[PDB]
Amino acid sequence: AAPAVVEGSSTNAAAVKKSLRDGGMTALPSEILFAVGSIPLVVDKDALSTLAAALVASDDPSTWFVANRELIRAVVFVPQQNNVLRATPLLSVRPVASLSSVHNWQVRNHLSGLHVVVGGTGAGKSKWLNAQTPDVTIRWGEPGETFDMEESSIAVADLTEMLAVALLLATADYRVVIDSFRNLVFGITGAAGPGGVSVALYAALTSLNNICAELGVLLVAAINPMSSDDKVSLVYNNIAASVAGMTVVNNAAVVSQTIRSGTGRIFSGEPA
Amino acid sequence: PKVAAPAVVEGSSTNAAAVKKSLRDGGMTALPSEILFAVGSIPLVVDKDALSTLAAALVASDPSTWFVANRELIRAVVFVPQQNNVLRATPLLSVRPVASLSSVHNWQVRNHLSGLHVVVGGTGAGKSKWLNAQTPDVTIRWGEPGETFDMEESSIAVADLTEMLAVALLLATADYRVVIDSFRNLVFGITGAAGPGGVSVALYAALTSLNNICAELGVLLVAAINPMSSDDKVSLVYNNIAASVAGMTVVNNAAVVSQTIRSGTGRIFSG
Amino acid sequence: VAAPAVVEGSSTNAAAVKKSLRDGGMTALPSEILFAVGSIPLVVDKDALSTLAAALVASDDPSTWFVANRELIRAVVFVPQQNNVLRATPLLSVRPVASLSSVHNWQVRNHLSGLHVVVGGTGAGKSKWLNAQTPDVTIRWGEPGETFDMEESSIAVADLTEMLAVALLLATADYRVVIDSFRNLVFGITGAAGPGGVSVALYAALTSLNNICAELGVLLVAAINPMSSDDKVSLVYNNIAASVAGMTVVNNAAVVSQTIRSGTGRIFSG
Amino acid sequence: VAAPAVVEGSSTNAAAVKKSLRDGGMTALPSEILFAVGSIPLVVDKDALSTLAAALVASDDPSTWFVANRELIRAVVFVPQQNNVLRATPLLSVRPVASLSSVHNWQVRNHLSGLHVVVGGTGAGKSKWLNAQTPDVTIRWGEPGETFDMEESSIAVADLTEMLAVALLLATADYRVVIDSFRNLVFGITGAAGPGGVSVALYAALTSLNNICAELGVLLVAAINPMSSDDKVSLVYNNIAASVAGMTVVNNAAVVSQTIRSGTGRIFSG
Amino acid sequence: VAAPAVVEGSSTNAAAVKKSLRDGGMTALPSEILFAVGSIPLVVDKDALSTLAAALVASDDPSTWFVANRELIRAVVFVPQQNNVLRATPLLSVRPVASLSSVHNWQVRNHLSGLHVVVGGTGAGKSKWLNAQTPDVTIRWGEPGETFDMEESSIAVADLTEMLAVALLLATADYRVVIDSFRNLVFGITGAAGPGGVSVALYAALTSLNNICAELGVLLVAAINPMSSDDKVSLVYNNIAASVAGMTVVNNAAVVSQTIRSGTGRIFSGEPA
Amino acid sequence: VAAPAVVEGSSTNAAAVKKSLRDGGMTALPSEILFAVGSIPLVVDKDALSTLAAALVASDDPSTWFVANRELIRAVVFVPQQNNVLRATPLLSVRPVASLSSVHNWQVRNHLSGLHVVVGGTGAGKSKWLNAQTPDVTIRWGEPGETFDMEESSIAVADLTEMLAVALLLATADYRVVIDSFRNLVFGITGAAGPGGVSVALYAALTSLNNICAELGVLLVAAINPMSSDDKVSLVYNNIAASVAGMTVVNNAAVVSQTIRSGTGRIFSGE
Repeated sequence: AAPAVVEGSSTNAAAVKKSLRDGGMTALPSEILFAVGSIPLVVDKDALSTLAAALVASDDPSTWFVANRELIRAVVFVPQQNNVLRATPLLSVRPVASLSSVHNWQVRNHLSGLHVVVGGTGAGKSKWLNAQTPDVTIRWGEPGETFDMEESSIAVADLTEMLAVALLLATADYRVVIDSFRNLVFGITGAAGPGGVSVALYAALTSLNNICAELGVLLVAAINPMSSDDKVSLVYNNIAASVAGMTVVNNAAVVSQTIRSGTGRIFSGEPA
Repeated sequence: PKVAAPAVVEGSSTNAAAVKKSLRDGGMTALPSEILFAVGSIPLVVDKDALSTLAAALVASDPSTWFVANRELIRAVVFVPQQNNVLRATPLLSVRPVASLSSVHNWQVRNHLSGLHVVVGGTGAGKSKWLNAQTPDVTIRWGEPGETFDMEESSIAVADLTEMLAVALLLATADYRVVIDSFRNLVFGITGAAGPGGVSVALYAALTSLNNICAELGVLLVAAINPMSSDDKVSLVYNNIAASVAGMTVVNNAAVVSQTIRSGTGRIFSG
Repeated sequence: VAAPAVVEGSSTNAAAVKKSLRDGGMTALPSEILFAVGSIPLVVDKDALSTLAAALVASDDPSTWFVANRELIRAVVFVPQQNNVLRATPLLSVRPVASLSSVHNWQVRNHLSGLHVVVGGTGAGKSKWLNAQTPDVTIRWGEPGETFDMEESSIAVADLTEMLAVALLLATADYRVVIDSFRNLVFGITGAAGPGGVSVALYAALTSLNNICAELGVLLVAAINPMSSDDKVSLVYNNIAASVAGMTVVNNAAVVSQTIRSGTGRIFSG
Repeated sequence: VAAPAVVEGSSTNAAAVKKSLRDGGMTALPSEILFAVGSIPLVVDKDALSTLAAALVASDDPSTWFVANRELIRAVVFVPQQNNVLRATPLLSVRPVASLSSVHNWQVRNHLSGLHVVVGGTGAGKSKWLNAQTPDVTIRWGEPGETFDMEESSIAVADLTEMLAVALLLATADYRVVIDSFRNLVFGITGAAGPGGVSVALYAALTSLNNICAELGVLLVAAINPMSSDDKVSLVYNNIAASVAGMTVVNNAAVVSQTIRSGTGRIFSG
Repeated sequence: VAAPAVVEGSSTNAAAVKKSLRDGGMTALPSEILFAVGSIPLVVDKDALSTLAAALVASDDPSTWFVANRELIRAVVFVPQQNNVLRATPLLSVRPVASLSSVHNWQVRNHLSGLHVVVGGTGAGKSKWLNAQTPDVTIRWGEPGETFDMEESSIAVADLTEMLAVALLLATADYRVVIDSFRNLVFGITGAAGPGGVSVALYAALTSLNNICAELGVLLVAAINPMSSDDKVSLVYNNIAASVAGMTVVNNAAVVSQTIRSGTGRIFSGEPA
Repeated sequence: VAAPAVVEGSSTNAAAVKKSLRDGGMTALPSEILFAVGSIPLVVDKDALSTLAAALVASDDPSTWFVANRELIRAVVFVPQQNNVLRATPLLSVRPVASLSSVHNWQVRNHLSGLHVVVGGTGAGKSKWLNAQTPDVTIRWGEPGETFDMEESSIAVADLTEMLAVALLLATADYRVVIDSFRNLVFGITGAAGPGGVSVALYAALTSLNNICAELGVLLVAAINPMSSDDKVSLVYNNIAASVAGMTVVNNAAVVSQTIRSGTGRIFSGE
């Protein structure tokens, strides 16, 4: 059954006993509750692995994908229990890493998690990403362009669809790039850190990173945190401290790169 | 034309029967014709069937007369869905980016993609004067003080965001070159955390959402905008605007300073 | 002419929502125009305005008429009391309108209908310059009482709705009316600031008031001190000029600059 | 004279809303004046004021009278408890008034009714200069206890309503009353800041208090330190002078400058 | 004497509103004083205070007295639970009072009743200077546990109401009581900042606490670090001095300056102005 | 040992308010201690802690024990679900306590019970220095996954209550436990900033956690980067030292300074 969209009562014992999917507080063994800013989210990891295996097994993955877009959307959802995060203050996602879940991205053994590609509007993030020959590009919160006509570009509307689609394809062993996390930068607000960027963005990036790590996948996402010019280095350090990997691009070329690999953390750099 | 009147009574988000209703009826269940989106924290719905039906009646009519007679019916084209907390299942909702070589437009270049083209500049930039020199078919007037220009039959006055967007989408669908003077109320009304230049970053997301709803509907809208950036960060704010829409023209002294367009044959840059 | 409802109207009851704006619902009558200043919803009723302006013309004594009809004029401009009344009209402005047949003799012979603002800092002499333009009536709002208030031609008001109703009634009755001042609009319409630290909601409020005057074919004149930071005065004054039918900058009770949208185009002086 | 309602009044029930402001509704009695200081709604009842001031005059012993009548003075100035009581009166100020028949002997023989504020930073000696003007009573509000509070002529008050009721009663009873001080108004009336980091709502509050005093034909004198940033003190003092009937700047317990709205026009010194 | 209501009282029900402040209503008994610190409403009950302070004076074991009577002590200072309880008293301060009949031997022989604050930055030596003044008891609030908590005459407290009730009981029982410290008041009383960077609500809170002490004829001593920016320390310290009966500025566990409102006038030293 | 209620408890119903904190009311049982971090109310139950710590001691395999008892440990530290539960305890801290009978061998032989924080900026090597102190278990919280998470001696946690319950259970079971890190406390405990732009509520939260550990006679060690502005690092570190039982400043995975509240007085690296 589809996740409930009716708001679940937080004062009724019968409502609260139901699963997160069904508007209650009780997580099923397949459900992982997490948060991005004040937004609660659930990923159904077991439904995710099953849908990805079905996609891989299908006669035509492109046809299967179109035919099952609603089932896929149900993999990541906002649980609708009222005040659902009330029992889990300062909710992050359990940090995990395995030498048995590494990925060929920039280095042969990148840990599972999130790799962000950072730079301003003239950085050439999309150009550099296209040159890394990904299998699919998830297009989110960006203006429509000729690139969207490609079969390998998948358009999504909200955060839950973006995550459901990207996690599905990454689980199915596609190299997934998300263009972009613009709406996360714009939407995840609150107290700013010494760089001028909301600290809830760093916590959100670690939450998304650790959901990818738990699911043994790698997601690559473009992001422009729009730091003030005097604090760019601090903001970029805070982003690197939140995720499995980070590439800074300028003129569609790598300025710096840092990755948490199966054999240790590495750092590279080349001034523009 | 038979179009429903969207509900204005607030719909309950805790009652299963209310939530099961369509977006036009105060619930959460989108009909095949309904597209839910957001501009800032404002939820909106465009109804594709009300749009195609009413655009056909507009084509068959005299826009000024038609819009006066059908003012009540156009509320069905773009409306705020009145379900309580309607965006709760769709956090950070944008509009799916789309483009087609079969939906291109003759504006500045022969093959401008569907979307939004913004004309940018400060108070003395001459945005209105440059726009009038591009000889549009209709100018929608929104959020600006009354001027002699408002007496013209080709100027249609609107009051809120939903009326502005419904009139614009209907005219563009009916093949009119429509210009909006202006998006001042979007600059003033879409608030939140500021990025560079002191401009709310939610404005850039708002522009992308409007751009992509136009792209989905295969139309091009043109709009004047003054983002009121601080003087030291104008170039950065204008770059952020260009990164949000199908096209942007920077005007000064009612002349083009620079122009950038997403066309069917790639990105075009001038100036 | 009846009093608008002050009981809050339910936004979840269909019978309450179907009612007119004056009756606590959402349905505008043909005579009602819903608009907003900041987060404050307002309605002007064109029929209450025309009917009561005729009663004011018949009295030929504004000072006495306004004291006696304090209750009735609430029908002309009021806050509609439907809960969340602006929910169907996001980013609500007022339709821009102008006509060569609704022009006014103020500074130029053919000033468009709308709002003319007189701008300057504390000590600029806005009141003194205004008095020298020999208006017929001065509406006194949000200013400390002074000897000027004893004059029969000074009409005191308390809130925004009374100020606007009195102003629109006097202007419709063909009086040259000046409002001293829009201090409370500067102080009360706040939110995200643009340059100078002035709330951009103030510019939207001035355009909304301007366009209601334009729709009603009247001209209102108001003194305003936006209290911009000293480094951004020129920018704030340009933003104010971009919001209304006309603007006069005063210093030492003399014109520094003036810009007007007239029936024959934009006029700039100084 | 009866106690105002303290139960919150429903804003959605017609029977509750029809009640007077003292009874938790929205309908002002002829004796009630609704006004606001910041977001705080207030009512002054003219009949409770005139009745109780006559009782105070008859006692000829303010210190004793105020202790015995503490409960009754709640009727003079109170917060009306109707829910969302200011909803029909956005940006509510108080009608500016002046009369040559209500002038006062304070610094000049014909000071208009209103509020006179005494300004100065720390160590200015606002209290020392004020005590040298030989007031009849000093109301003590929001200040730490001092040997001065032992004096029979010092009357301690706790909140804004008690301070205003005691002040209006004493002034109506023809006492020269000084308020030490408006510190809690500076601290409590918050919002968007103007120059100097001073909330512009403070200027509107001072004009509202000034105009209530002017309507009631009394003069109140109050010490205030708006705590402006050092670079903008002159601008903040200009904004205060523009908000009230009179203002004195003190240093070393001496007058540095003074400006008053008098029955014969504005008077300026230094 | 009994613990106050913790059930929230209705503000729309006439019967609930008619009840005393301790019983969840709005009607102050003659023994109740309503005041506020920031947005926190508080009530001190003079009868619970006088009754329990007399019991503390008579106690053969004061340390056990505080633990044994912890439930009754909630009656002395409490948050009244009427909904929107401050609605009829906007900008509520506490009536300023002073008496030559209620003076105290602290730094000077005739300190007025009120609050004396000891001010200084992190590492100023406020605790060390206070301990050198040989107080009878130290209330420990919002500070990390230290050897002091086991070795000296001290009483550990958890929240603002317990801190104030314990302080008022000890001072009424004629103890020289010091509070280490008011850091949770500095951290918790927020809002619009003064030209100093410090919330002006902190100054109003200090005057409210000062005047409750003055009304009850007691003197409380408290350490405070307002955490002013370095360029505005002098302004913040002046605003604090203008809010209370006395203030001592300490640096390197020594008096830098002191100002006190005494029964015979202001007594001060080391002042830069 | 039963699960605390997650249904929100009424604050206007006398029967609901009379219930224990675990059961959604306001009445603390003799075993319950109510405290707060920021606006977050918390309860530690001393009987759930001693009962489950005894079960953990008996298992002698923390990783396996924590997987099997994940539901039970919710009784040790939980958010009480009574509505407005902190309403009778404004500015709630935790009673400061110390005892010569509850000292710990950490850096010095007699460190008082409480919290010891390890501070340093990005690249300071806090985790590396901590690992070199050979702790028995490292709790991993609010940090990106790393090769270190593969170790059996690393236990991953998700929220503040799980982090504190796991830490208190391990310390009560006589494990030297280190927490990597308090990054989510730095991000999550917001409000008015003091010097360096650090929220002063962070200092109060560190004292509350310190004093809960002191009351329970345990020592917890945690890494923290308070992310002060560069000009006020020294002041922020002094404010942190003033809030807890001990603090170590690390740079290049080496001690630059250390201060500890010991059973025999304050110990400083300045000596």
